[PDB]
Amino acid sequence: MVVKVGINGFGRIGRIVFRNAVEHDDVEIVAVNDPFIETKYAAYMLKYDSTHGQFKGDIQHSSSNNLTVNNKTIHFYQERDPANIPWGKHGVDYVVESTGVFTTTEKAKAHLSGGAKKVIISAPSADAPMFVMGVNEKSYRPDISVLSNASCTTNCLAPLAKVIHDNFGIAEGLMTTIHSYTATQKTVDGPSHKDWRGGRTAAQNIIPSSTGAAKAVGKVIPALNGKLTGMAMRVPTANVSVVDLTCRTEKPVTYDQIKAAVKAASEGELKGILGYSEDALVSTDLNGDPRSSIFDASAGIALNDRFVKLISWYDNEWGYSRRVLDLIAYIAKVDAGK
Amino acid sequence: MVVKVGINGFGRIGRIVFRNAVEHDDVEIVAVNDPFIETKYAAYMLKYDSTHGQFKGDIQHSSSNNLTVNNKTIHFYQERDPANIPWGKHGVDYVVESTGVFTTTEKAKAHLSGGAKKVIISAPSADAPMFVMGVNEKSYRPDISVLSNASCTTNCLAPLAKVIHDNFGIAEGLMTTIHSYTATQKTVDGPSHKDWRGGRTAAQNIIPSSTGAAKAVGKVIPALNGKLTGMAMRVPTANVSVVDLTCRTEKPVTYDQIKAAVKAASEGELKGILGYSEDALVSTDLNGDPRSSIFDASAGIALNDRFVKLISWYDNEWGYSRRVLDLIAYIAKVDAGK
Amino acid sequence: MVVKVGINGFGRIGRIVFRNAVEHDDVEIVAVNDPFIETKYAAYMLKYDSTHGQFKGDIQHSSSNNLTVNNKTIHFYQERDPANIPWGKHGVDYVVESTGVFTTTEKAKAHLSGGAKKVIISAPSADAPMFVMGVNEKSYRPDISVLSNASCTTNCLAPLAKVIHDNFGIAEGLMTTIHSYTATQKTVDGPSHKDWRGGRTAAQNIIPSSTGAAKAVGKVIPALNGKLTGMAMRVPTANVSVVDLTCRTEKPVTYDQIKAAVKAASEGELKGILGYSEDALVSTDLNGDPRSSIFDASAGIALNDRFVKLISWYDNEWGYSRRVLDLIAYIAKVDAGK
Amino acid sequence: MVVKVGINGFGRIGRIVFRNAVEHDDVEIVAVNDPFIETKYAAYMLKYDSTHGQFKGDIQHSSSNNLTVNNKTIHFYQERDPANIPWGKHGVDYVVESTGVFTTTEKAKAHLSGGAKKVIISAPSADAPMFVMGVNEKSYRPDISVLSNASCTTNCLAPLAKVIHDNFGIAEGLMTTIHSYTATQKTVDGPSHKDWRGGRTAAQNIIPSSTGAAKAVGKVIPALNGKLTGMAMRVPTANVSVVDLTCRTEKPVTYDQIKAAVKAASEGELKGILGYSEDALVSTDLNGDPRSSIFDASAGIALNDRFVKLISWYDNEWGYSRRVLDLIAYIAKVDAGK
Ligand SMILES: NC(=O)c1ccc[n+]([C@@H]2O[C@H](COP(=O)([O-])OP(=O)(O)OC[C@H]3O[C@@H](n4cnc5c(N)ncnc54)[C@H](O)[C@@H]3O)[C@@H](O)[C@H]2O)c1
Ligand SMILES: NC(=O)c1ccc[n+]([C@@H]2O[C@H](COP(=O)([O-])OP(=O)(O)OC[C@H]3O[C@@H](n4cnc5c(N)ncnc54)[C@H](O)[C@@H]3O)[C@@H](O)[C@H]2O)c1
Ligand SMILES: NC(=O)c1ccc[n+]([C@@H]2O[C@H](COP(=O)([O-])OP(=O)(O)OC[C@H]3O[C@@H](n4cnc5c(N)ncnc54)[C@H](O)[C@@H]3O)[C@@H](O)[C@H]2O)c1
Ligand SMILES: NC(=O)c1ccc[n+]([C@@H]2O[C@H](COP(=O)([O-])OP(=O)(O)OC[C@H]3O[C@@H](n4cnc5c(N)ncnc54)[C@H](O)[C@@H]3O)[C@@H](O)[C@H]2O)c1
Ligand SMILES: O=C(O)[C@H](O)[C@@H](O)[C@@H](O)[C@H](O)CO
Ligand SMILES: O=C(O)[C@H](O)[C@@H](O)[C@@H](O)[C@H](O)CO
Ligand SMILES: O=C(O)[C@H](O)[C@@H](O)[C@@H](O)[C@H](O)CO
Ligand SMILES: O=C(O)[C@H](O)[C@@H](O)[C@@H](O)[C@H](O)CO
Repeated sequence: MVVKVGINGFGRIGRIVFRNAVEHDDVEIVAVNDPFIETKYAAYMLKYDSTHGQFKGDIQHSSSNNLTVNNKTIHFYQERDPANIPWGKHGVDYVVESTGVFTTTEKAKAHLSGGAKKVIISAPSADAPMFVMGVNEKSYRPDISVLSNASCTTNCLAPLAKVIHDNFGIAEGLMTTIHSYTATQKTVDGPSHKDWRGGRTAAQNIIPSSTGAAKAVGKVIPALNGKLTGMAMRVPTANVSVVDLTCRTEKPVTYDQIKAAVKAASEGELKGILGYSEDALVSTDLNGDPRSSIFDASAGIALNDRFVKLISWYDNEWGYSRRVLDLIAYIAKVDAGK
Repeated sequence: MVVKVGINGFGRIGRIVFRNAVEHDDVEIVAVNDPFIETKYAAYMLKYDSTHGQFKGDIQHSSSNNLTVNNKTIHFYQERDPANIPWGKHGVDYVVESTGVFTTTEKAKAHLSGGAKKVIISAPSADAPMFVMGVNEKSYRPDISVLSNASCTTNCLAPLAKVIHDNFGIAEGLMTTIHSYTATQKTVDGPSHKDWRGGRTAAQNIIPSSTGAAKAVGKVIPALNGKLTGMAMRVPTANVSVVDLTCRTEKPVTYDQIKAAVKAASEGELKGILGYSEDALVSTDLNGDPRSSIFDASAGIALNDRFVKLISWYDNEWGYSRRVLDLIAYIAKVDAGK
Repeated sequence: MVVKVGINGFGRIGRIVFRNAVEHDDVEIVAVNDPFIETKYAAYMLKYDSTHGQFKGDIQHSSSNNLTVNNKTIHFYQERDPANIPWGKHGVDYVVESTGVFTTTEKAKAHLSGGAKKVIISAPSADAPMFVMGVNEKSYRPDISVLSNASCTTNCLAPLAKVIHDNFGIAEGLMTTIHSYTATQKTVDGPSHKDWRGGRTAAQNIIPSSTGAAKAVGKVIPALNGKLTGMAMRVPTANVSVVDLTCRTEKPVTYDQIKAAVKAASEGELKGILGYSEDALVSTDLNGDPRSSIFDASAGIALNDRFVKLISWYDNEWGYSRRVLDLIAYIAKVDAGK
Repeated sequence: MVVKVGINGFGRIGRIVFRNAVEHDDVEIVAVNDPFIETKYAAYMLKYDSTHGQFKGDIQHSSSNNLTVNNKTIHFYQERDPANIPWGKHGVDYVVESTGVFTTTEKAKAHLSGGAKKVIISAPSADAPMFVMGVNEKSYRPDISVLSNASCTTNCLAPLAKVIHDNFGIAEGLMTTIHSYTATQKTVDGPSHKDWRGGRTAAQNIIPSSTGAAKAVGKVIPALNGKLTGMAMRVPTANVSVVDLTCRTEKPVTYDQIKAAVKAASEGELKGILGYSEDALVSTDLNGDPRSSIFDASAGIALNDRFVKLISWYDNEWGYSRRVLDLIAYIAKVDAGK
């Protein structure tokens, strides 16, 4: 029950994974690596958060490169190469790979040479198996050393798509995610040679963007392979995003049957993963929501019994970070006594 | 060729209609009414615009309630009741009804008692006939005294829907407009009892909202009646919006055939109404664009030869205001020698 | 110890006063009046807040115009005229006047005819006596029926000015408040004939504005009468503001002596009113801060031992609302057994 | 009269210098270097600007690394080391150093080894002489090879300070610049270990920041050495900033005398550098303004005849870029026949 975890990349996801982990007893963070964030600086970035407010616990700078958070010691490193991080020195079993620059199996596996046993990439991967809690975590096997928790958008769309497909079938679906800007964007028009639109002033523009999240649902849900795709629109909010899923079902279904199916799943097998609301929600109301997907019943609309537009919110930082921790706890039980 | 026009409601639409009218010779603005905007105040609101920059022409405060703009005199009024506006005193033939509070035929017809001959409501109407330039203006008849130019969103969606339906048929379509906030929204959480979400902080929220624009296309294009609906997402930008149209076609069509059809229309019968671009556009690039609908070829995506997502921009202020003036000029020729 | 309070104007201040009152046992809210907010709508505006997050307690719609919040019944009214509010029917002793349209003694006194005993205007007043907790509340006398809690800015500047003047003397001071936009501003360029700049797009502009807050300090601190003035700059944030006080002292003083004096007061007589920080704060870090004034030691700067620039934050909604409740509790003890 | 100019760093300043240079005949841009911006990408970043709108001229991609802008060929390079840029190959005499990473004389002088004769650093320098057009350009001597155009803020404050000091004397002054965010800031809370506050979410925060601009005025105006300092507040606007100068004069002066002195200079020796307005301006009204400093007469305020707060706007991108070109043209005439 003592799951020792390390974090590589103390950014938005790394710090919010950290914040949720230290406020609970299911997982212990023992080590953090980030070459661009010194230990005293890390304490400040943890204490003060523009999006999620001040850290509630207690923080102390104990030694040169240690922090004491809630009477627990955490060692910090500044290694640019993951192979140089001594995870095994402190008994790190599971590493959260949240840098954004080690998303392939060949790069992420460098944590294993440092003593780590499992690596969980906090992003989609070109070749590592992807998992979405509540959709396909039971397909995990203990022989898998490098895994992916997919993207925030996939974690929003896949639980919803599972409910719709299981109950009424998805013949075809097209998705738009209206998505808050992120750390990859620019404050003013700047270089983004791999994504020209993505370099434009983040808080002044609606910015079309590509995403693999809808195609990735066809990997976590194989029966939907080739039946979903979509795109993204980056808009001037700093956090919280929303999925807009236009799909044609296989069976006739009313919008009230869709609502009831989602509400049923939200209270049953997908409790804590898929939420259901009928309130007049706006994006700030979902800031800090721990679910992966919050279905907005009153925002969607149906054209007919076969063609519907479904709206589901997600805090792209908070919900996804909790899934990382949920995934770590799940595979920790499988690797031991399941 | 001397079309004398009056404007009721010197707001976003009223001032941008005014700005585009006085910078051309097709239409003469002679009178303006707004009880909440005095004449000296009107000069300042015309000169300085947070969205479209400074007025390029010359402005003078000639008398108590007159302005001289580009050597032309414009009289201003402060009447809360449209029937008390003496349009006929200065020969006003066509009135732009841009207050937002006289959108019914029974209310808008009050301008006729003041000497006006035709009223053009700058919004959808519950009962006045709606027109979209490039789609159904030829259905106008000179016996129509009160008419509507529909909404900005309908003026974006209808020209695009006409091209798609004429070439490949629209079996069904679902639309989302990612829309800049407007004057009906609130700076901070405030009362909006007719639209609870619409009262929430405008520049901090993604705000789902209802819209009749997609159903209204079925009125301007009768063959599409009942085949389109949708919703809106208000986001923290001050101007420029974008339509996201997910539709199933009647005939197999590739995305390249869709691009070519739109580009063809943009250079032919819909020139100046429907635009076509392949550039890496973001919303600020369309600020000041005179078209009603700018198709973004590289932002859309197709799932298959029958299911596509189409993206089209519109400056919800500038393009719509030019259509009002285009509509006035068109019906002025019909009412005289067509 | 049972202070029965009513609220007129269920807006930003009215709802945040309400939220802080019901979460404590010093004051009981029993009645609320707002003609533009129905009872079921009031529950939604209380539950969801774009700035301060979701309401933590429990909310129920008990009858036609009653809410049950934390097992306490609150009656709601929709009266445009304060004299028509039956405060005395439910034993309302103190009324929070937070509409913004009854700031004079002659208008605010209308609550007295409805059964209320004291009225506290949540804004500056042209003639009602103004009070700032920690500065001059001891000058209150039980014969005063209509009083003002001044403005948020005055509540930030006055406690700081008191410390500086008491320790080193203020010979002269000039203040700028960089202030979040508020409900009086517009989402896009709109009519504001009493303040032309104030009508311009709120979240796209730095907007100079007038303020009486610095002169008002000379009323709450009479020795500073005529020695302070200033102005405001409205900027695109939805909450939290900061005072920038440039002053010449009467005695030579180093910046470290200023820091120590403020820190001393923050731990002594001004505890809970004036805060002190040396951290690298930005505006969101002060969201929800209960103090009236949080001195930012590392942000200020001194030119010499007589000329200094002092920086102090304030949550213009949260801190001010707590002062209203603090003021009610103080005068309730004076009106009874002091 | 043929001044051949090169640009190092095709960013905000580099592109806006370029845009203003190619639209005039005083200066010819012949070469550009930026390793992170390819030639085809450079054309797109030039054509579309989120802040200053679309480029008005004509752009063509002529060869592999050439652009044709207004029938003029411009060669582009991708060299990380300035010494590897072959400026002399195309006759580049003057180089605009606008990368932000070569601000010292020892680093900026690397352009000289590539064939360049003069280097103009588009920022303050630790050791290169700084110049402000209209204040001290006549102190330039032809033996100076590496020079600085100071910062945008210094270019706003120095012309104003010169007028005040020349007419009434500045005994002491404290400055705050309310400044738009820039490319050095972050879209969301990110690493900024040299400036902790500067890493926080740019468009959601008021962010205190240090600046040397006020002390730098004491270098361009030696008589003011040690009499001015100040700080900055970064706020959520993408462009346009404003200086707030609180100063004590040496002689009694009314605010009307200050207005008249500034207006006089704006029409005389500082024409085109210092502007004067009495209109109800907000920040967007100054977007694209070519002046270095636009005095806002109605926004400032005086406490007494010796203590005043002065407000002056500046487009931190557009005005500063024009000064770079003005400085190049000035020293080009001095280096030849003055
Ligand atoms: N932000 C979101 O909403 C979100 C949601 C889901 C997944 N993700 C994914 O999580 C990853 C991180 O995203 P983010 O928003 O937290 O980014 P971020 O930029 O906020 O954080 C990345 C962190 O990595 C650190 N880092 C950089 N190079 C490093 C190295 N060589 N070794 C160690 N640390 C290094 C940086 O200093 C920074 O602290 C990306 O793959 C992203 O796509 C992001
Ligand atoms: N803003 C857009 O993007 C947009 C686009 C298309 C259509 N429209 C429609 O145009 C109308 C106006 O929209 P807007 O954004 O310009 O609104 P706005 O609030 O900016 O302007 C409305 C104007 O009407 C004036 N007014 C109010 N009552 C009046 C009265 N009794 N008599 C005369 N004038 C009066 C107001 O003072 C204000 O100047 C609405 O119907 C709106 O839906 C708006
Ligand atoms: N917002 C701030 O930061 C702040 C800080 C300190 C003081 N204040 C002062 O508090 C007052 C309210 O400010 P706010 O920001 O809460 O405004 P707001 O517009 O958010 O709220 C005002 C409320 O008054 C209600 N109201 C209007 N007319 C009414 C009437 N006749 N009877 C009853 N209720 C009525 C409105 O429906 C609304 O709910 C103003 O005087 C303001 O200057 C505001
Ligand atoms: N932005 C303003 O308002 C402003 C005003 C006045 C002065 N300045 C100064 O101008 C400089 C640039 O500021 P900016 O806002 O344009 O920054 P920016 O980040 O927008 O542009 C900097 C450019 O430099 C390029 N670059 C980086 N390394 C390079 C290298 N080794 N060789 C060549 N090019 C390289 C980058 O790719 C980028 O295009 C800074 O010194 C800044 O302080 C900025
Ligand atoms: O799946 C992915 O790649 C991401 O989650 C993606 O959907 C978002 O980060 C963004 O909106 C795409 O630009
Ligand atoms: O057609 C309409 O009603 C409007 O144009 C509408 O689409 C927009 O104004 C908004 O996005 C809907 O809330
Ligand atoms: O004292 C006052 O009048 C206000 O508090 C005032 O300072 C602010 O509301 C605003 O910044 C001024 O426009
Ligand atoms: O002079 C300087 O250093 C800069 O111009 C400076 O004033 C601004 O860039 C910013 O507001 C300071 O953080």
